[PDB]
Amino acid sequence: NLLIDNWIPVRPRNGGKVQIINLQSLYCSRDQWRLSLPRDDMELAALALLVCIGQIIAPAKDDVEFRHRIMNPLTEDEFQQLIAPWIDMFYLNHAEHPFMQTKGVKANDVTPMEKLLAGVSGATNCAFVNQPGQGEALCGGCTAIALFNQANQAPGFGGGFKSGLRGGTPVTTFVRGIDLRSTVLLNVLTLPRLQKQFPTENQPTWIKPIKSNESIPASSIGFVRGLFWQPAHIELCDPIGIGKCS
RNA sequence: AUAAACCGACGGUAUUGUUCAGAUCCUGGCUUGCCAACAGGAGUUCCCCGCGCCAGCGGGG
Repeated sequence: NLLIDNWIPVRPRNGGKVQIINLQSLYCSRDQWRLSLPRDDMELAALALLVCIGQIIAPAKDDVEFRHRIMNPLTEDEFQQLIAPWIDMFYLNHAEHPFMQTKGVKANDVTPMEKLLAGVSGATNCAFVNQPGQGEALCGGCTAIALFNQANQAPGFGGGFKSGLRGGTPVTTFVRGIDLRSTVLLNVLTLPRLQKQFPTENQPTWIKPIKSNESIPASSIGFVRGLFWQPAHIELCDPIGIGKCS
């Protein structure tokens, strides 16, 4: 679960070794973190995920509170309160509503993980210029990040596959902070602006599925359904045991 | 053994056809190259040779 267990790849703001923390450790400490992945595009995909998460779990009621939470980390009790009604929507492996997935996908073959690795494959020259086996075994964090990247920044897999709400390959622009905690909070719209931004079906595509060949008025989409939009029918396979993430 | 390694930008293709540079036109007038002068001096020629009066005369290279 993205709200509970460790999955966030960080290292100290000016420190060294990578450690995998959880959302609570990020929101409830004056520790300075910065995202750390081998790819800048995945670091951005991760931040986008974090921001979209913090957008639904803790919009400030006003600018006064907005400035307060930035300078002051929440307490673990406040955090648990806020994440409580959302735990149900952030499960990777889940019975009826897997995170950004769709149970019951009819496919003759199993798609390799490289197809979510945005650029490792996609062109006829990729197999010649890129290193093989980058997607043989992806950890939980990278998998979610990759899924979120495909739905937002990357183009569709091919014919019959749709792209995100902003279209194919949009430019994402976030306000930069001093550390990871501040940056995430800095990009969360306060409740008033949130209402002015979105004046609907406010349930995800993996809980309230999209109907085939249906026409959807853009105004009929809730902000959480849109932020976590999944234009593609994707279903993860059963994972494997302990080892290095490729 | 380095965003490295392995690794063609490739294949075909007339720039062609036409066209006086042409008519007229002194380079022209003047102007010593000039003064002096034995082609004479100087016997080296290195050999072989034959005949002398020892001075010098000959034939071969």
